[PDB]
Amino acid sequence: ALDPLVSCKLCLGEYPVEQMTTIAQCQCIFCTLCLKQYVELLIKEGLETAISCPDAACPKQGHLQENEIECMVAA
Ligand SMILES: [Zn+2]
Ligand SMILES: [Zn+2]
Repeated sequence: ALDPLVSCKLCLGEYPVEQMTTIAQCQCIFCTLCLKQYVELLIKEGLETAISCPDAACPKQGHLQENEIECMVAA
């Protein structure tokens, strides 16, 4: 009865699985907001960074795409 679900790490907020999006290699969970404001900034550039998981402490540190991402934001 009642429990701190939690999920995202960039904001350690509280949200279900339908309110989040997977990375693309490590299979992590991050609310669009963060997972977005983070990449949305880089994805737009493309100069470098390769947009890596927002979890510097990720056991897989999976990277993200430049299109697939910008597609979920800058369609
Ligand atoms: Zn978040
Ligand atoms: Zn990760």
